[PDB]
Amino acid sequence: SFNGVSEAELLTKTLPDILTFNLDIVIIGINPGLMAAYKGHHYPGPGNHFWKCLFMSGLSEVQLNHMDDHTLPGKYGIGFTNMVERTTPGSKDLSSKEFREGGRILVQKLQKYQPRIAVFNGKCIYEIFSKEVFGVKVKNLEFGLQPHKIPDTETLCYVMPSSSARCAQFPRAQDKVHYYIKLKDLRDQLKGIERN
DNA sequence: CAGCTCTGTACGTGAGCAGTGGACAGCT
DNA sequence: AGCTGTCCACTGCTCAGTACAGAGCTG
Ligand SMILES: O=c1[nH]cc(CO)c(=O)[nH]1
Repeated sequence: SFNGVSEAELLTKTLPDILTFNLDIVIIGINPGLMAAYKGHHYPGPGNHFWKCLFMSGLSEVQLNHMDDHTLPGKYGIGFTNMVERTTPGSKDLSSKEFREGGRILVQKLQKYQPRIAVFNGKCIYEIFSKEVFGVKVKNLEFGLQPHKIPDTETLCYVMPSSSARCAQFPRAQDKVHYYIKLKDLRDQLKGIERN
């Protein structure tokens, strides 16, 4: 029990999006974990690498935590949402129909607020997104920038290893910070390309 | 064959948990 | 000196996607 709160109550709770217009980066998670539904803030996981990586990469220049997520769009130009809204312990608990439904809601949200870069916090969710939205399944899907903008916009697609610490192939935040740094570089290259 | 899809399986860190016990002050 | 309770350092866990092999297919 999370301070008295049963796991049953948490499964029903949802995590509110934090979206505005003219954002640079929208961090797209998979779906709310237990701690996320409890706190009502994005990536509150004590082990989760998201915030540490936001700092080590200098995307935030100050060590923030989940409580500051609502202050991100104004200050740092970063917004939050997920592929699937339903709260589950994580990943494998969701169905294919749920993910693709989420993708529809997601691609819809993306072409509304249209940020500069749609950041997929997880390879898995982009595999589903790419196949559904772009009708394309590539043998060797790689991290980083993707060949397709979300339809009818100029929003780019950028994929990173999931900030979850369950990922054994990237054991530490140091092992993931590289993709955040190139995300920051991508952002800067886009701001400059526009300012020209 | 060879390719394609889907399922299951295995894998490293480090934060936080309960349990354990050593240090130690306040007693009698 | 012996007793004893609290405190706390430290223990030994557990647990928060991805790559890939192979099986069941199809071409
Ligand atoms: O990739 C991720 N990691 C963690 C979460 C939530 O805790 C999420 O939604 N997506």
